[PDB]
Amino acid sequence: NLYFQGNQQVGDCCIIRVSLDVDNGNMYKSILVTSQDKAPAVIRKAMDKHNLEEEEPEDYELLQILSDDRKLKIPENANVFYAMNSTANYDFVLKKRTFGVKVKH
Amino acid sequence: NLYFQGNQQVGDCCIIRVSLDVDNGNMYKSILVTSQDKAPAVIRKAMDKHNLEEEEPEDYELLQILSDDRKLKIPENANVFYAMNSTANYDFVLKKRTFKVK
Repeated sequence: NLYFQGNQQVGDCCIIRVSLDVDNGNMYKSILVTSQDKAPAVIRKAMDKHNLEEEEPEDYELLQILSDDRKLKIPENANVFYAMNSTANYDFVLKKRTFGVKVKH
Repeated sequence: NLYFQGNQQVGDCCIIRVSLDVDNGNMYKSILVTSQDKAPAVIRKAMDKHNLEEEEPEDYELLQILSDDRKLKIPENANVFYAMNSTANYDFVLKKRTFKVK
């Protein structure tokens, strides 16, 4: 079996696939998303599976892969189970943000 | 001596310091900027010194560090010697660029 983690005793949930660009490609790990889960709880689970223990969830974002050219950003503190496109591919990318500095463009 | 590279035979230049976030910190390397160098040529020199040979200059950008909370983005194909703030610190950061997100 695959091992998963969740902070819910009972109810609806889904298994998604979370990608990370590593070793000149993309490694996908399966992640449990409970109906109550917001983006940071899902990011921590994905980081644990991708062995990013010394890193922080605040430095990453979750984007649902709609197609090869389209991505859907999951807001920083949105409920994943409802913000995601439930009829589209349950494939996501864990992306490091490019961030308290004023940048003159 | 420090070693540098440049595609100019004669004329004015400046030595800038280019930072890369690596090994829980920021390593700075000194980079030669000739009066004729545009951002891609400077980025390639910074990448060589920071050992990013397997990476591409199109994936990075230069930002001049004006202060701890102020930065000046050098446009992708701007002449660095002229786009930079000439009176500010010649300290820069080599940063991975941010890229159809709905």
